[PDB]
Amino acid sequence: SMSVSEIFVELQGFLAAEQDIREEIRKVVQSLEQTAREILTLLQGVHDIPKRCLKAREHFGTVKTHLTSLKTKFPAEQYYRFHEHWRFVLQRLVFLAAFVVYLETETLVTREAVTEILGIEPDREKGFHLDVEDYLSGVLILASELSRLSVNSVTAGDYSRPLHISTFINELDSGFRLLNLKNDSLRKRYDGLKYDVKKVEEVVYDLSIRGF
Amino acid sequence: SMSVSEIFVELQGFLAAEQDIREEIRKVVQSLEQTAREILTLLQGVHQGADIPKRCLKAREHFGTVKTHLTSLKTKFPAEQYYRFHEHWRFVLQRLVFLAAFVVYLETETLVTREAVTEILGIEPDREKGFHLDVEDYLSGVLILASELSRLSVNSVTAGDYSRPLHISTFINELDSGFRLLNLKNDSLRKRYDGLKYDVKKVEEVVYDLSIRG
Amino acid sequence: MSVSEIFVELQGFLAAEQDIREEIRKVVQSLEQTAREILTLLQGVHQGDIPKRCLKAREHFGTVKTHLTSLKTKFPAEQYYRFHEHWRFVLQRLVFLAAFVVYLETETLVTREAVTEILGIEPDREKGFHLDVEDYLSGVLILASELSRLSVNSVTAGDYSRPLHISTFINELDSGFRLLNLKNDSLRKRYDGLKYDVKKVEEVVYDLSIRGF
Amino acid sequence: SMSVSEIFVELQGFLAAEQDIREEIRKVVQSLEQTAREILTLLQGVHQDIPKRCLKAREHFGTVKTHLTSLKTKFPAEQYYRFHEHWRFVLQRLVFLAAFVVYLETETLVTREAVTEILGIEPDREKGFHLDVEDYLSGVLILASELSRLSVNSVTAGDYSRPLHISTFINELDSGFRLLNLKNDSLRKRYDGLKYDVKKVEEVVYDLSIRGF
Amino acid sequence: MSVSEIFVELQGFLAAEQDIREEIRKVVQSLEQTAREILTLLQGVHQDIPKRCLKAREHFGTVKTHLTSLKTKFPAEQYYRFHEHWRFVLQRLVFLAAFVVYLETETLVTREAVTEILGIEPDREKGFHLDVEDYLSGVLILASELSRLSVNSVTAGDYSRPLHISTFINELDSGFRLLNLKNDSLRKRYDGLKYDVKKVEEVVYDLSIRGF
Amino acid sequence: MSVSEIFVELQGFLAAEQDIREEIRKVVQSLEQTAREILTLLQGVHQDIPKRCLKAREHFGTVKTHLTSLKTKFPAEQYYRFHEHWRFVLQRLVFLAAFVVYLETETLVTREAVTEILGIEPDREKGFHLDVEDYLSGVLILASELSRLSVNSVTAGDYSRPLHISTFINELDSGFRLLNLKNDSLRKRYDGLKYDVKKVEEVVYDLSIRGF
Amino acid sequence: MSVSEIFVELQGFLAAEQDIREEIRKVVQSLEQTAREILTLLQGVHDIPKRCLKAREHFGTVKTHLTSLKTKFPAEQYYRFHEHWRFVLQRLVFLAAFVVYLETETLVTREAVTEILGIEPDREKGFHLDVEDYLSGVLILASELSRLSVNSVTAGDYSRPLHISTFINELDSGFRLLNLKNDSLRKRYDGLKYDVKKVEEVVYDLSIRG
Amino acid sequence: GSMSVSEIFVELQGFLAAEQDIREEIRKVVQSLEQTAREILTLLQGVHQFQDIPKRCLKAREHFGTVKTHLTSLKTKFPAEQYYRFHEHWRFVLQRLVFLAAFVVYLETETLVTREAVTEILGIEPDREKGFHLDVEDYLSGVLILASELSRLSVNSVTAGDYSRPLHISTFINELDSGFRLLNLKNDSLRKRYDGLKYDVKKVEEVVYDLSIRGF
Repeated sequence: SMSVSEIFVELQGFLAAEQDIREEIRKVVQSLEQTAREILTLLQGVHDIPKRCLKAREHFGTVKTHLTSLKTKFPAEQYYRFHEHWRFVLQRLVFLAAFVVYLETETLVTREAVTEILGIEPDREKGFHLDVEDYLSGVLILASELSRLSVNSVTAGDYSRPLHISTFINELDSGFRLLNLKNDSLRKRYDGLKYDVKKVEEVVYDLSIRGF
Repeated sequence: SMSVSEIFVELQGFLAAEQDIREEIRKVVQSLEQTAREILTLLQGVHQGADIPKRCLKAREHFGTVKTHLTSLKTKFPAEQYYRFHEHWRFVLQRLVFLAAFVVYLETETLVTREAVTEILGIEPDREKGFHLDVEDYLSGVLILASELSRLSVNSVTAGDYSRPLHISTFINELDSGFRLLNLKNDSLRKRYDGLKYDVKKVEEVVYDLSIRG
Repeated sequence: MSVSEIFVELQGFLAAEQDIREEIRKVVQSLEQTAREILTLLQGVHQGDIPKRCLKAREHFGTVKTHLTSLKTKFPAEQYYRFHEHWRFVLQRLVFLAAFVVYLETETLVTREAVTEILGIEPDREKGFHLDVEDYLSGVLILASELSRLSVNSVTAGDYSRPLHISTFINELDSGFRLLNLKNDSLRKRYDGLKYDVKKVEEVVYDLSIRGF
Repeated sequence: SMSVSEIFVELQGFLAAEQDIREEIRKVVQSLEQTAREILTLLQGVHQDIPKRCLKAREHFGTVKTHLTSLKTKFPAEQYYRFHEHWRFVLQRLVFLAAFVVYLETETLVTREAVTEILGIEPDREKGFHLDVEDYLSGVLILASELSRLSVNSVTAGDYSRPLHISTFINELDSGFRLLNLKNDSLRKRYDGLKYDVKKVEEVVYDLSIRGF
Repeated sequence: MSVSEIFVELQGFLAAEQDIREEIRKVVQSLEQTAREILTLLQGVHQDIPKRCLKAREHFGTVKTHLTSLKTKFPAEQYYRFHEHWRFVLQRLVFLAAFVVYLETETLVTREAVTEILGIEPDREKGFHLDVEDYLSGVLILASELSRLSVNSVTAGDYSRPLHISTFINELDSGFRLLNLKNDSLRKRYDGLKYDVKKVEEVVYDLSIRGF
Repeated sequence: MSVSEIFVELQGFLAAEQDIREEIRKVVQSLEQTAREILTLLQGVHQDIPKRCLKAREHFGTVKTHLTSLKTKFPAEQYYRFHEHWRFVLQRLVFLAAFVVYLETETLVTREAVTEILGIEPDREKGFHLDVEDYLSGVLILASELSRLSVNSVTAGDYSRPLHISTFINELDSGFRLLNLKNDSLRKRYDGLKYDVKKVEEVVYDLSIRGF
Repeated sequence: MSVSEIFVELQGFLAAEQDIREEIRKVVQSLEQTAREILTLLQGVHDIPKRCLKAREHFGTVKTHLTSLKTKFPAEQYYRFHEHWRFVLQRLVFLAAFVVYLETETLVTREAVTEILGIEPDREKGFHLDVEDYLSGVLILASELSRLSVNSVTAGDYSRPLHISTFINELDSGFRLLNLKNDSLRKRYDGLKYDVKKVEEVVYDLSIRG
Repeated sequence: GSMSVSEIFVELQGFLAAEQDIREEIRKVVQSLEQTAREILTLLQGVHQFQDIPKRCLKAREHFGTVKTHLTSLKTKFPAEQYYRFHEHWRFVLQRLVFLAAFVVYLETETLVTREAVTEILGIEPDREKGFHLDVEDYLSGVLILASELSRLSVNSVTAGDYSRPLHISTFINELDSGFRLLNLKNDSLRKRYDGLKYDVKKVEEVVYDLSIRGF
């Protein structure tokens, strides 16, 4: 036997506590997004590479700290309750992590490797996980970056990179065809990959026909 | 060092598994939504020449069928991942809070407490883990109640009951004061709270029409 | 076969199909006209002799029967669903109008099969031109909106009893729709409209009861 | 009269029945779309042995035949056009992929009927699962865009002869469509895309000629 | 002719056409001002009407003037070449003409009567016509004004006018149903009429259930 | 007259007009087909030219018949009320005629010469005219066709034609510069001409740098 | 001059210009804040002479800020940097007009608005109040008054709406005189008819009650 | 005194009509300008077909005589202090003129006309003078238009057999690109148009490349 007023003062209790957790998260995500912009401007200078990748990995130190700081703000089991607060930045980081590995190794960073770069735990560890959907978004962002690098690369006199970028992006595309995407955001962004494919293939054509 | 091909075949396995989980969820949500429609049609007979305690007993028997579906639903996804698949049952869970609050109102002229809703549904309270009742989902159901009550207030007078509207008016005015205390943030919830003022207005106006008559 | 030859063949097939559609359009124009006439006729009820109008109405449905048997001659009966979209709008109007006449006469919901009979169509067990479930339901929702209007207009004209019957009727339709688990989007959209018709009609009755009638 | 309640209870049975039909179709279409995705990755490897890809490809068309026979069981044959939209997309991809194999084999445009045989479907004069003309032409339009892309990649791989064949073939396709008097909007839309494919392949050819090939 | 000579010629024709259009514009500004004046004057009824209708009919003297002036600006047989310049104001004037007639007579001005008020010719006479489509638009705009008037009428204590307006508007609605509109703008504007019909019948309802 | 009566009259006028429109469609259908055929015929040149040019001109016999036929379908003085029904096909026909004339004589068909080939009248004879905006539209279409031809010409090994097409197109560009364009569809299409100019200029560059 | 010299000079000027713009924004932030404060406290009407007084005290803060704003850029270049303060200046016109309406049930004249804001008339040079900015303020006013009309009712004041009706119908009659040409302004003018309709309908509701 | 709504609005109508008249007067002047501008353009663009340039450069400077008269004419139409209120009316043509001025100077001296020199060619005043100024944003727009015209020229120059011009145009455009790199552009029209420069840089360097691989 609780009156409606008692019921609502109780609820106000819970809501204020939940609201506080969300505010605490927002602040850390501010810091995360700034470090993330910093990592981006840095890597987008490639448009001395090993130097940028070294500088960028120093910056993932700062990400590791923020991420451990983030886990402190909310209860581990409620990851998906507050997920949308950091969905954007976390996808950028996957992007930037993959981008670094691509510039170092011409290879696609494995999902587990991305967790390790960021701090963060794999699926079989509980506590802050990396979503399959967030990883794939980061990879599609990568592809758009790479198609852009391909054109700037011919600009700067590098005529070998675009051919590697071409084969790589065609790999990603075959990759996605294996998936039967259902998420709308994700099928949307996948639709953009076909334009990146087209652009990069056309860059290599331009190079093959030249000199002749 | 996995090739990109190898990476993707792996993800496909994961994605396929999750998608089957979501398809299994949907089918139980169909069933839940049906039972809920059936509990609605049943209680909404109160809007005609209104036997109420009869309606309230047949309704509570159907909550048996709800308890059963919810037990079945828990079967379809891992308990800890409630918030991953929550959106699939957000709608019907809210309807079920509404329906439960509606039954409790008709019996007792009172607002069912959150915990009592969980009991009616065969769901757990917060300190028990496994399938929870969100605060936001509880509140949404209450707002849908308000709208159903304002309608009832009108149909009440038509059916010759001129006392009920008075009761519904103070009830609604208490819920309004209730939300006042809350400093709402969720956008879907603040949107729907904006609707409660119209219900408040409609009910007060019913009461005015009554006081003016004679 | 060369590509050229393949395409001269196709042009043959599309030309034929385009002729069927054009033949369909013309008859649907006549149908739509007849439907508009039945509508202006019935809609007189909004000023306050109704059976007069249902009677004039029914005659026009003689014209409807003609146009429909003429429609059946324009396309092969088994391809009903390939050309359905041409008459979707007018068939839904006609269901509305038919239901509207029956309501005015008997205060009841015309059965799907009685609509078929009134329009000179065949039921489901008879093959050749059928009345979709989805088209029937659309016409019923159109009726609900027309009746909520009438309920208002009825009070203006001094009839204080009709609105009470319209309220129970519409509340019955609402309870009917609840049973269905709608999937078609157009139809779910339209169903969302019904709750406003319900509200309007319930409020008319309130206005009457609170002033004693 | 049948009361509104009774009418609606009846309808609910019909709607549930139709909804099961559609859900049975969706499942088949998933498998179908998968098989088609596999066929596609398989043939898209040419963008970097051809007869080998064409053999493995037609083995998968086995899987396709079994899925479409499986599909005809899910709905009543005479109702093709009512549930057509469920498989529109994948049927068009299948035309494309069929056509694509035939091009790689014989440098020619698969006939519509040939596409029928390959899929284990019936031609127009047999009753049951048909291949629309409109879906056929969509598949061929899809083919043209694949070929224009192939023409480009063909050059980078060092094949300077294939682009010239693709050029005349695409020009034949463009000639063909000009014969048709297209009326369907989706189709007219996709036809507008062909002129870009034509332009691209004629420009590949130009790039090769001024460099003497 | 070389292409040069061809083009200098065409520039001549275009400049000519350009000037005809500009002359049309200046008159149409005058027309639109006179129309605005007639509107403010008539729109006083929302707060003596045989006075308003008089001062209004004097102004249609100024309208006749501008229209005869409009005839001199272009070749009469090319009406539809430059019709779009005055389409707006011609429909306003139809509306204003119909509005005056309604406040005097409670009736719908015929199209031939509107032509007379404006100093325009009827279809059987050649030179400046009044389109069927333009007439119907004016009538649609009239319906909206009358639905507003119905509401203000109640506020000012006149409980009879709304009854007449409701009958009128229902007659117009009956009228349009007979038409098989094809023009998009016109079908579009016809869709508006159902809201006016609704509003007006509801005003009357409000009156009936309170007894008037 | 009652409103009822008024509208029953207007439906009559609307019906007669809709009918005129329907009759125009049907002949425009035929016209559009004949126009497609002349095109398929002429576009063979992208792989015996005076053969095609002749075969074309006999097809303009069948357009002459379709245009005299169209003049049957509406009252001559109302040309601009029904203009939008043949705007497309009229412009294609301008194009096709100019195209023919260009292949014969490497020159721009004068506007009056286009009127003659179509069996229509000049501006000084009344009855079915050729709009200046329609002719310019045809000419701009021609320019696009010619830039394509310039490319295909090289492919078929003709290394003189592009130089002719290049000065031709440059003359057209100098001509539109004289006009002060106002209609938007035409100024829109004029913006396309710069690309054709660029295309053909670069074809010639290609040729010059490899010596022809 | 070589091209690099020319461009290093241009850099000079753009930087200077960019500093002027940045100095402006910081003043406009302050301005927009004090404006929100004048609004939140006036919309409290949803005791009036007290509110109108506290409101006029806050315009003190506005005068100082606009004086401060004039120091950030050369006066003759008013229209170069006008778009930075277009929004807030129109809000202030609205708020000024709103105050004057609550006080006097009348339409603040343009020159009275300059006086309230500590701005100069057209015939003085240095910081002016645009005719289009004034008209936008007045259109904002009409929308606020239509909301006020509805809330006035819920608070039991059944005479105010009738005043608001007459007022807004006056405005409408005024705009009808204007031959607007600016698109933004014509766009907002189209909004006025809805406010007119709303207010006339509130009065309707009152006359038929009950 | 104190005014009714009606009185307020009648006054405002006076001001609006007056401003609209100012705008209408500006347009008529701008038409003239735009025509003179087209003529200057058709005259210079003759270079795309070369041996005769200093003649074109003179006739062109003759026409700038007509431009100066129109602009002195334009300044009468509106109050000098209100430049930015009516600026958008002549933005387009003023940028054209910047281009056409910069173009003649390039053909004469192979140099980038200084901003003040263009003001002198148009009969306008420099920044320290008050009355009709040349915006820095408009100047740069004209320079960008120049770049695209020079890239076009580069290509046609090769066709006409002049293989030394393209190498001059190359270093020039590359100097332009280096210039903009120094500016921190903020205006969106300008940053959009800058984005086009990279295409003219690309095309002119490609021309240079084609030349070198054939020994020139």
